[PDB]
Amino acid sequence: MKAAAKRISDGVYWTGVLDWDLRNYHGYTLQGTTYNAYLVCGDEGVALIDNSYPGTFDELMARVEDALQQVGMERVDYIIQNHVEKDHSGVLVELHRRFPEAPIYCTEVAVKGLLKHYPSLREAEFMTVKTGDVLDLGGKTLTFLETPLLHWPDSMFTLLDEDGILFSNDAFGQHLCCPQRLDREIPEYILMDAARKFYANLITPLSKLVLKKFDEVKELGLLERIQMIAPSHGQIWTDPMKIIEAYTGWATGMVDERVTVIYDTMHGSTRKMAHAIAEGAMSEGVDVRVYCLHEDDRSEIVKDILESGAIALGAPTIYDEPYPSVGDLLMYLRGLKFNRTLTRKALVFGSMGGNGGATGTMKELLAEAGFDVACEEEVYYVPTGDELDACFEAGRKLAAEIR
Amino acid sequence: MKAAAKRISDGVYWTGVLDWDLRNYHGYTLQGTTYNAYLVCGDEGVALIDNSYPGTFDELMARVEDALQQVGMERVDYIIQNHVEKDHSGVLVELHRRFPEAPIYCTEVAVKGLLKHYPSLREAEFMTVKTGDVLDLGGKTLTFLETPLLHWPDSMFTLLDEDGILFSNDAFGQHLCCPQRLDREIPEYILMDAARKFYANLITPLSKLVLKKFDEVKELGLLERIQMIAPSHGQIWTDPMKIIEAYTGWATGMVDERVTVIYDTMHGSTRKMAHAIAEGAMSEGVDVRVYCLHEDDRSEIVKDILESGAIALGAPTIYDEPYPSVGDLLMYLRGLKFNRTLTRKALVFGSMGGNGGATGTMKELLAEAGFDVACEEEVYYVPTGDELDACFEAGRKLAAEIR
Ligand SMILES: Cc1cc2nc3c(=O)[nH]c(=O)nc-3n(C[C@H](O)[C@H](O)[C@H](O)COP(=O)(O)O)c2cc1C
Ligand SMILES: Cc1cc2nc3c(=O)[nH]c(=O)nc-3n(C[C@H](O)[C@H](O)[C@H](O)COP(=O)(O)O)c2cc1C
Ligand SMILES: [Cl-]
Ligand SMILES: [Cl-]
Ligand SMILES: [Cl-]
Ligand SMILES: [Fe+3]
Ligand SMILES: [Fe+3]
Ligand SMILES: [Fe+3]
Ligand SMILES: [Fe+3]
Ligand SMILES: [Fe+3]
Ligand SMILES: [Fe+3]
Repeated sequence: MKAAAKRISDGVYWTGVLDWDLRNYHGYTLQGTTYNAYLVCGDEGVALIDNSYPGTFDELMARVEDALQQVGMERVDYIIQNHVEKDHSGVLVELHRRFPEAPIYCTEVAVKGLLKHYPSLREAEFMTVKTGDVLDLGGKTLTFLETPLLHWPDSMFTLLDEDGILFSNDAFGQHLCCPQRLDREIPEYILMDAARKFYANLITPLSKLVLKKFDEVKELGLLERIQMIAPSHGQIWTDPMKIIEAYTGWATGMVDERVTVIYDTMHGSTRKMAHAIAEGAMSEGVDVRVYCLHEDDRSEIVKDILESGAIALGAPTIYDEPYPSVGDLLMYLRGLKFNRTLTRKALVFGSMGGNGGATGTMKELLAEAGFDVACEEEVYYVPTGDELDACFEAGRKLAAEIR
Repeated sequence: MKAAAKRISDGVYWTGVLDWDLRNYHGYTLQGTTYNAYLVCGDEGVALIDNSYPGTFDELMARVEDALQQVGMERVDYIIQNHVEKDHSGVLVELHRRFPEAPIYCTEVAVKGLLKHYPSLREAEFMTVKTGDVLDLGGKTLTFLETPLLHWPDSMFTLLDEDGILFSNDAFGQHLCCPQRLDREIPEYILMDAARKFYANLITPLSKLVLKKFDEVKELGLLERIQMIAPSHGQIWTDPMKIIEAYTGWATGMVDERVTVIYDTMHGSTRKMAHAIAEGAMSEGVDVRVYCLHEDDRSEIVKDILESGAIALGAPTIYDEPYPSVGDLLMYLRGLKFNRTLTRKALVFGSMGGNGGATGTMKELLAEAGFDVACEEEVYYVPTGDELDACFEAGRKLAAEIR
């Protein structure tokens, strides 16, 4: 197969897979992604860091072969698995068959997870690693750093300290599929919006552990030595402090003045309320976003929630419950635990035809999910002018609190 | 507009609207529907029972006009509103303009409902009716029967005594849009499946009240005189006992032997578990359906739950929660209160990568929604043959139970 590797540093090559076609997975929408794998070539040893999704072996191997031919070397001597997730371990079996002599370097928890995914690796050679362990490739050394982060219990960072490259698994990732391999070769808006979305959807509940990981990195004296961050998806950071600083802001609740308004409706009354609420919020000079659960994906909604000090959630009542689509977002938000960054304000609202129940339900669930539920607007059927004014004031007040 | 009314009985015409294009509304999918309005003409007066969605006046008016010509009458004398829902009252304002001298006949609760939707009607002449009130058309009497059923407070039935026709609002409706008007003119499978779907999604939580309403219809001695049921959507029942008996079955929890399996998945492990459970259930000779939340609507899923004594629900864990799509289904089920017809058995299942939590949550929420959660199959990553055998066995045991 003809597929080229990309030299990223001396004896270090990107040898990953471009997934142009993926649009939706893990609960998340995207316009394609990459599975970044890296070939590190020392004086005496060659290490491959991570691999790719099942069925992508030929492409990954073509790039590994090209890299090797570029440096004048021939085998992979070590296979490194910073995580067990199938889009980074999906061709491990094929890799093991191709390089039978290569030990697999990973954490002890990764061994379990890898063997449960791929039982035929019962026969393979593993080298479990712990924080501070080293693999010497001759003139280059890889140091391992466990990053269990509660819910990524197999994960680790690999540090190449002579190039100052951190291979960070999914941390600092973004779902982007570009011909350009580097952060600086694409528009900054695109780069940061994808990085933002990845944080909101994947790192939010881990925010405390991420901050703790940063302090440990700083304590081992590895941070003054980051020249580059090579994540498992998307662009390589040649400006690692840009993404570290953004992450620090996201983990600590640094937001601009923004209110995200989210609703569903059947007959339009909750929609009118949502517009009046957004109108009020706008009058206070804050940024406003409006999403409709009928149309909009949860992963885009939470990207904006990350950057918002306040939200408004509205749905009509359907047999004592909110419209069922809010059950999807509320469950997601209960997993994301935004209170770990900042306990954002929440206004709940909706139309109803008799006994209601949706707004108190949403209050219950928003509070459990770590929002500070500020108040409510509940309307019988179609709102009147006065009721719409009341909606405008609710949004104005909500915007005023987060200024 | 050219559009013909369909003669149904002597001096009784269907004058509704054909909505070919509707696909999704009220949380519900369909392949089109109708808004059935009915013109009833005595020797002296003419009543119009219900109307149609906003913007559909021309079609309704044209059919009304055609009907008045066929009977040789000049105007609608009485406007009957069985319910306020905009599907059925959306051209009331234009009807009031067309027939200024016509009172509006509805329940007292319906007056508030109609005023909140249509403030201009604050001028209109209202004639509130309660159970057992009569309207005489001259050789044709309409008898009114309130049908609040807790959550349809504005609703009523209108009975035409001499012909034995029950105008049953949304009760006994189906979302079908055919050129044929009567139940016996279309395939029985289609008719009953649509009726089933309509009951499952719109009536389930009202089941005990439905049975109380049936008792009252019998107690007023009106059920013996029912020759025909004319609902607000779909086909007219020339065989009214057919749908009455099916409703009684659906309300009392009458089911054939059936398990509905429902799941979502990211990497396919929960799917392997869902298929094993399906195979285990099939080994016991019971019917099985398998739905995937990524693809299938909540309204098709609950249709089959209605007909099932047991369900299985499965999903992977993401940050301590079930995959978010189950939050939508679970919240819907919470509205529907299936335990009001029958407490069905449930099996929760799922694959996880660490601490899990999805099966715990799903067990909790299903119990809230009134299912008897009898078994829990949780697997770490990809299931072994033995773990797949245990899912098969759990499927088998669930099936055995409901025999
Ligand atoms: C399927 C169905 C069930 C409903 N159930 C309830 C209910 O249990 N309680 C209630 O107060 N309103 C109920 N409603 C009435 C709606 O909440 C009401 O029409 C509301 O004004 C809709 O707001 P929207 O314009 O944003 O869709 C129900 C409506 C439908 C279609
Ligand atoms: C975004 C993400 C978050 C996850 N969080 C958890 C978690 O919190 N706890 C856990 O046990 N597994 C977690 N998992 C791992 C999956 O639950 C595990 O891979 C499982 O086997 C998926 O099953 P499936 O093949 O049906 O998709 C997570 C996976 C992803 C992609
Ligand atoms: Cl999805
Ligand atoms: Cl070789
Ligand atoms: Cl929907
Ligand atoms: Fe994956
Ligand atoms: Fe990844
Ligand atoms: Fe209720
Ligand atoms: Fe409606
Ligand atoms: Fe209706
Ligand atoms: Fe957790």
